[PDB]
Amino acid sequence: GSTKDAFGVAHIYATFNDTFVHVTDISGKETIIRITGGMRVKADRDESSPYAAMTAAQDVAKRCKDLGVTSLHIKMRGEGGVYSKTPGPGAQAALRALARANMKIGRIEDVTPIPTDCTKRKGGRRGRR
RNA sequence: AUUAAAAGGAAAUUGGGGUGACAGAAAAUAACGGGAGAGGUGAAAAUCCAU
Repeated sequence: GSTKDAFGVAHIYATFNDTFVHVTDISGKETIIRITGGMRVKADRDESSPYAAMTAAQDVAKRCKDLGVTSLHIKMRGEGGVYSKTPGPGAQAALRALARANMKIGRIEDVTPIPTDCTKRKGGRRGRR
C-alpha cells in the first residue's frame, strides 16, 4: 500500500512537557507514523529532551522513506492557546533530526494557534507561585 | 434710564462618551486516520486511555 515519493506534512507539536512527531498525507486526514517523546524514554522528566525528540524523529523518518514519503511540509506548533506560544525545547531537535535523516524539507510554517480572543487562563488573579 | 467682562447662558468638526438591533482560540459533539501511551511536576503521584 506504498507508493513513490509522496510529499508529507510534519506537524511537529513539541511542548515543554512532551514532543510529537506526526506525519500524514497532504490532506491531513491519514497519518503515516506518529512517534512521541514519551514512547522513546523511561524517565518522565525526559519526555521532551532534545535527544528524545531527535531519536523519535529519527525513527519516524525511516518509516517514511520505507513507505515512500521523503519530503515533508513542516508545521511548527506549541501549546499556545492561552499558554506560551513559543515552541518547546525539542522542536528544533526534531526538525533537524529529520534534516539529518536525509529528508527534503518543503514549506516550514508556525501553526501555533493565536486566539483572536481568549477564554480565561488557569491560575487566578495572582498567577503561579 | 450705561456697556457687551480671556464672567456666564442660548442658535464646522472631534469623541475605545451612552443606549438599541465579524473572528477564531478553548471545550463539546459527529465522522475518518493510527494503535500506546497522555496530562503534570524540580521530581512524582491521584487522573484520562484498547469501549
